Amino acid sequence: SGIFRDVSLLHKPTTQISDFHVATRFNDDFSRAVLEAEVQMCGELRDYLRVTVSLWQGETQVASGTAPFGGEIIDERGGYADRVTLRLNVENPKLWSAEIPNLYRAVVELHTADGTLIEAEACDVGFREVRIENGLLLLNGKPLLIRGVNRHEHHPLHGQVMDEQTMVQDILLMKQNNFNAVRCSHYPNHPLWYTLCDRYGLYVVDEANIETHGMVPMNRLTDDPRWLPAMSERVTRMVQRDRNHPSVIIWSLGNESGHGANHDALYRWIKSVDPSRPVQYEGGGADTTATDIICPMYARVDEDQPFPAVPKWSIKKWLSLPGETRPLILCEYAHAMGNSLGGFAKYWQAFRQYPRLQGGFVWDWVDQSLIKYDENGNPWSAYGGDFGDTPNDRQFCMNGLVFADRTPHPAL
Amino acid sequence: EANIETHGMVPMNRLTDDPRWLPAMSERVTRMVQRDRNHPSVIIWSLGNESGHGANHDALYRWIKSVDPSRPVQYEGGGADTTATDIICPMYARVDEDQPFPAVPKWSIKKWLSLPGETRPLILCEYAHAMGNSLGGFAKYWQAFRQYPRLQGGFVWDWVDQSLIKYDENGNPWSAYGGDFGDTPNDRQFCMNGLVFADRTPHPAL
Ligand code: NA
Ligand code: NA
Ligand code: NA
Ligand code: NA
Repeated sequence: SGIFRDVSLLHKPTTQISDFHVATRFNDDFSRAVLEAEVQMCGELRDYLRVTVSLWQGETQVASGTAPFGGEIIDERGGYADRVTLRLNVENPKLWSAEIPNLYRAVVELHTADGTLIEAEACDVGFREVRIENGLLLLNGKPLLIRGVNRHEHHPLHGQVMDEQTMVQDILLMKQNNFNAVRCSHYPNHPLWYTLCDRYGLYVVDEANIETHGMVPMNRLTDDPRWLPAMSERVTRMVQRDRNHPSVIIWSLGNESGHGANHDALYRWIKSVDPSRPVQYEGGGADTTATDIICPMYARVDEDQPFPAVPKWSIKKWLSLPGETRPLILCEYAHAMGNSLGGFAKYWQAFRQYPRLQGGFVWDWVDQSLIKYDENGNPWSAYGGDFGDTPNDRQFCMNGLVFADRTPHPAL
Repeated sequence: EANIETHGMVPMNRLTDDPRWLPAMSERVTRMVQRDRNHPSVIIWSLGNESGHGANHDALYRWIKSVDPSRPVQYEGGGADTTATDIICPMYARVDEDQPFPAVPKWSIKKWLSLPGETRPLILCEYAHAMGNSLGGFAKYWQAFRQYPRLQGGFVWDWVDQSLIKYDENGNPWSAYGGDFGDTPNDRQFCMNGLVFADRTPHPAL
């Protein structure tokens, strides 16, 4: 517990930019793109107010647009007077991907008709299209093979305080070991993480901070309408914060909370607000109506695990169950506890053989061990129960491919 | 099965893609359906064997579906998963190993079930070629059949050896195969693929 992330003061003018969304559309062969910029303002509307959106590729301006406020007619009552939608045409855009993370810079200016700048905001823009077609997850028209890993925010000395240097070290190691994707383990991450993933080229699964593993029967809260407001806040605020990051390709509704009607509601909400990213969720059997991707946890390659209500089929069998057409991406597989990762080659043979097996995220990146000191002051790595902590789960906090100080294990 | 097989054509569908041969093929299909449609034991119609894939096959598939909608229609021709079959019916597709031939690949049956857009059941029209001392790996097929709901089994090739009886100078009979009658270019012992001998004595593989 504590104030474990940054604290800051922000000063804005009374007439201000309150929100802006960016969206990219493409033609069939990705030769033509249209940058969609919707800007919302707060304060008093004046006729002299204008909004300018300019797209910069490194140092040269490639597109720009200016408009007064006032959107298109929405319904019988009219349109949004405090919103403006800018459309920019880009010829032969450079596409963003983990292999080649081409980025543009978008600058949004709120200014007067005479040319006086009031306030500016900016974001990095990546041109990429994620969609599921005919049972395959496609990025820029090509089917992805996910070489992913689950990553907690953990530092052996500072606990759950994250800093830029540790994040950069993690990204470098992951890329050097042929990972191209990361799953934010069961909560939204530090804001700089998505910027770094944009710049260095990693695909990101962004997860809402919802996990009710300890309930019996695990959906007691997520099937209760009285808890719908809190869950909705946790989902909608994450989507509002992170929707402009090109590295975020998939939304996740949480982790290990069963399956409740609240999950279906929030899945539909995300699909309505942000249709440019697929939504996944593992809870309640990994193939429910609240997921676009079959995302089992620790499903085996060839052996079935028939649990009563939530069976873990083998992934090959899972693909061909009657009526099933979705792609399969394991959200957790190859538990890396200690001396582990036996049978990894079988998973990757399966991934390469089957088109609809599009990979998975290993559990997990880094051990969650903490540093203690002996009577001589020599540090040593501690796990559950070493602090006298109330009922604990001993060494199950260390499942990483690297040590807490980022030294590789042999399984890496 | 209708009495249509053009295995020896190059390409295999040279006749079945030709409208001039449509009347003959149509006779062979429609007369069989007219003769046998009342038998309860007949559960599936088949359009023939090893004739490629031609438009004539699509036409006759639709004709059968119109006249007798109470039985599914299958056909292995070119690919085993074309538009002229209700059932994926490959020939000698293996359990776990793919066989990537250029135009008509033989995927492993498990992989075949999950190819994008594929929803049909899979029943092998021929598998476990029982030539001589054979049927190794049969248990793998049956493990697969029991594990996967959409793998609904198959037909072994085949029941009885096609050997003929000849007699020596002493008059003692002996079993003969392909080239033993002086016949024009032959395929030797490939006529004997049965689980039982020609006189219906079981082989060990049975
Ligand atoms: Na694959
Ligand atoms: Na653990
Ligand atoms: Na079966
Ligand atoms: Na034969």
